[PDB]
Amino acid sequence: SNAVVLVLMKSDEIDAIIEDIVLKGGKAKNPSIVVEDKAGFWWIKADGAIEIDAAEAGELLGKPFSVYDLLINVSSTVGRAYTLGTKFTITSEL
Repeated sequence: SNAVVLVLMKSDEIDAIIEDIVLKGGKAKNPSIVVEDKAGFWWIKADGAIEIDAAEAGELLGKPFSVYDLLINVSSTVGRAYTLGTKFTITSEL
């Protein structure tokens, strides 16, 4: 039902940034966003439109990382993920 989640493979640093970056950000237009962290798994869940990228994975291995990383981390693609050459995004309604 609309509900959509964003899932990454980071964690740790997120609960910190999700908090100072999303806690409030997901508190304005966002009704209430959850923040999951699994030692190398940044799983966040929102009820609108969440953003996500893969460039970082490139600075890490610097190869298909853009996607090989989005594919392994976007596993929670639920509402698919519109890509943007360098960054993609997962949402629900059009």
